[PDB]
Amino acid sequence: EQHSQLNQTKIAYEQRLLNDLEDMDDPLDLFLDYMIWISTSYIEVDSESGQEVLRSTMERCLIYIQDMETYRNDPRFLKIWIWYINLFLSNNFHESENTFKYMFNKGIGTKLSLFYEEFSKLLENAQFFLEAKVLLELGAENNCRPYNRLLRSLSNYEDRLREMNIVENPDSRERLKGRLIYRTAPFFIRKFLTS
Repeated sequence: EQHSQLNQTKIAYEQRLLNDLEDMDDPLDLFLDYMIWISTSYIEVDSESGQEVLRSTMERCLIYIQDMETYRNDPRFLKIWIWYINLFLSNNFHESENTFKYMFNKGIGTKLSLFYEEFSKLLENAQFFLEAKVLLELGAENNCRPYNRLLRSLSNYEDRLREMNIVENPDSRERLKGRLIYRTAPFFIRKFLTS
């Protein structure tokens, strides 16, 4: 009874993606509605199908919306990228970093504090300690919003740096610059396009 209703809802959303997206003012909203439904209702009943459908839907969303310049600094869009990285790329630093680099190259999220906070966190966890600091400072120099929160994120990070006895001896900036040079789209994007 529940499973059947859930399956009809899945097909209803899939049809809407085919029929309705093209004419929408806010096509991102339809993807968001569907992803929220999958991650709550659908995955609670069928975790293995739900995982696959969530991953595919998120990839479709990113691919469909990515070349629409109007969405470049939409915080809702940014969050989908970061959810994707966290859910699906967490065991893969290179693909995670490549995703952030691809976004950076396309100007996705580059005016939003969250982008720099999350990208810095990735580098921090990977022990690129001073590159992670420079990335936060880069966000501030690009006038990213919310600005004050970014400044507090940087302050808290400097506190973590002191707890590990870390200071410079500008190579960290040049090291970050080297890390930021765009090379290739992440594999999940390339695989989607070729499939």
